[PDB]
Amino acid sequence: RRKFLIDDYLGNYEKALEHLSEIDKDGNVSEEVIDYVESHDLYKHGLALYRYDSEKQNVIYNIYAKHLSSNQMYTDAAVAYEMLGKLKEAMGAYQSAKRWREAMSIAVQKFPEEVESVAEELISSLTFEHRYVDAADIQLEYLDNVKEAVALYCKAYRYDIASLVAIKAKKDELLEEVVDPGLGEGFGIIAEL
Amino acid sequence: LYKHGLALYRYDSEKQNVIYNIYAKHLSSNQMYTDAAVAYEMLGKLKEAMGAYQSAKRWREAMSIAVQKFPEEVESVAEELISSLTFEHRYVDAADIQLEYLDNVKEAVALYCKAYRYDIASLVAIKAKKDELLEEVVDPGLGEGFGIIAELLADCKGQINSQLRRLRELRAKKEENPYAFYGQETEQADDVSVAPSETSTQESFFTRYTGKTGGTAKTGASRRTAKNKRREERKRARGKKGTIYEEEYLVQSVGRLIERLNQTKPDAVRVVEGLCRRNMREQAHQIQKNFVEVLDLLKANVKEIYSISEKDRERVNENGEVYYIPEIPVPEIHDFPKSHIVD
Repeated sequence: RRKFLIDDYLGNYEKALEHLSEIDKDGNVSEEVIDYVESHDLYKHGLALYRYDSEKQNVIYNIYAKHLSSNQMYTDAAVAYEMLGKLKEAMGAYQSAKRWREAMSIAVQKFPEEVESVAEELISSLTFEHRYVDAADIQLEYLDNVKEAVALYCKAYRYDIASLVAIKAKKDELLEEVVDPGLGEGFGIIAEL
Repeated sequence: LYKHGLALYRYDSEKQNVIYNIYAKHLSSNQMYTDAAVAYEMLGKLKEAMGAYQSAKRWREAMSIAVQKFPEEVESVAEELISSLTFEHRYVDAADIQLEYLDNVKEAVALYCKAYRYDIASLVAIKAKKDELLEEVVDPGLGEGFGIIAELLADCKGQINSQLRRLRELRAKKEENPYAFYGQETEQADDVSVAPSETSTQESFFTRYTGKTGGTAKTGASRRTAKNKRREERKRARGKKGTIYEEEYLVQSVGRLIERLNQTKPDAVRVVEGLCRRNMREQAHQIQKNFVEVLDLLKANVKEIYSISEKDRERVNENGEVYYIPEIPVPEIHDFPKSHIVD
C-alpha cells in the first residue's frame, strides 16, 4: 500500500498499478485496480501485467473494450468481446464497424431470430457507405432479392456479376429491367463527368 | 484484307459482323486474347467466345454463356478453370466457384487459406450451419495460414537483419566477398540465397533489379570499363552504409523487402485479427510484435539506404554527394496501422 501511494504521489501510475495488483494473491481481481485504470486509461499495462491470470485478463479485456467502444474505435471492442462473448454488444460493435460477414455469421450461428434485421442494418450501412458490392452481396445471399442486388451491381459499376445474378434467378428480363437501364445511366454519368 | 474493309465497309452491320470475326481471328493470331475475346461475339457465336475466354481470363461470362448453352459440362469447365486459378495464384476466384458452382466448400476454404481471408472462410463455413465446421475446416486452416505467414515474416525478419549488415550475412547461406567489381548477386526471389559475384547472377536475367533504381550501368564517363554501377570500393572498413554498398543491389533488396512488407500488411493484419478471434491472443501478439520489430528496424535505415541514378562513375567517395535524387526512386516504407489488443 505504501509503495502504491508513493508511486501515485510522484505520478508514476504504471508503478502504482503494478504494485497494487500484487497486494492480493486471490484470483478475484480487486476493484481499486479497475477504478484506477478507468480513471487513468492505462489498460495496456493491465494486459501487459496479467498475461498470467486469464480470468482477470478477460476482466481487463472487458473494461478496455468498453473504453474503446465509448471513445473512438469499434473493431477493437468486437474482437475484445470475442473472449467475453457479450453477444449483443459484439454484434453492435461488428455492425458499427461495417463488418457484415463476421456479425451475420455470429447471428446465424447464435441467433436464428434476428438474422435479417441485422441484414437490414448492414444494407442501410452499405447504402450509406455507398459500398454497393457488399450491399449487393448481402442483398442476394441474405435479403434474397436478385433485382435489388443487380441494382446495386449497376450502382457499383458492376455488370458481369450482375449478368451472373440475372442468370441465377433464371431471369433474363432483368437486363431490360435494370441492367440495360443501368448501363444507359452509366453512359450518361460518364458523359456528364 | 481488313483495312480496306474497315474504311468503306465500316457501317454495314451484317458485313461488319464477318469483318469483326476475321479481325478477331487475326488478332488471336497476334498472340492476343482479350480484345480477341471481346471481338469474337458480334456474329453471335458463343462457343468461340468461351474458347477465347479461356485465354482471356474472363471466367464468369464464359461460365454464364456455357450454362445458358451447354449446362452439362459447366462443372468440368469450372474444374478446368480452377486448375489455372491454382496455377495463376487467383485462389479466391477458384474458391468462389468451388463454393458456388461446385458442391463442397471445404476445398474453397483451403483456397481461402491460400489467400488469407478468414472472414469469408468462416462465412462460407457457417453457410453449412454448424459451428464445429470452424474447428473442422477454418481453425486448422487458420493455424496453417498462421504458420505460413509466421515463417514468411521470419524470412523477412532475417532479410532486414542481414541487409543491415555489410556482408549481408545473418542467415545460414548468405555471404559476399570484398572487392568484387561486378555481380548483382540477387539470384533468389527474396534474396534468401546469394553466391559471390564470380558465381551468382552471371546470367542475363536479373529479377526485381531495374525496378528499384533510376539508373543503369551505362557509364557516361567510361569508368569501370562500362561495368555495373557502384562496384568500385567493396571494402569492409567503410565505416558507414548507404550508396557505399552495392547501391543497386542494396536498394533492390530493400525494395523487395518493402514490397513484401506492404503486400503482407493487409494479409498480416487479417491473420492477426483471425488469430485474435480464436482465443489465441498470444500468437497474434507474437506476429504483430515481429512485424513491428522489422518495421522499426526499417524505420531508421531508409535514411541511409540510397542510390544515385546517373552520376556515379568510379566515385571515390562512399556516399557520393549528400543527397541528389529524392527518396522516391529509392525504396521507402509506409506506416503500420497496428491494433490495440495484443499489447
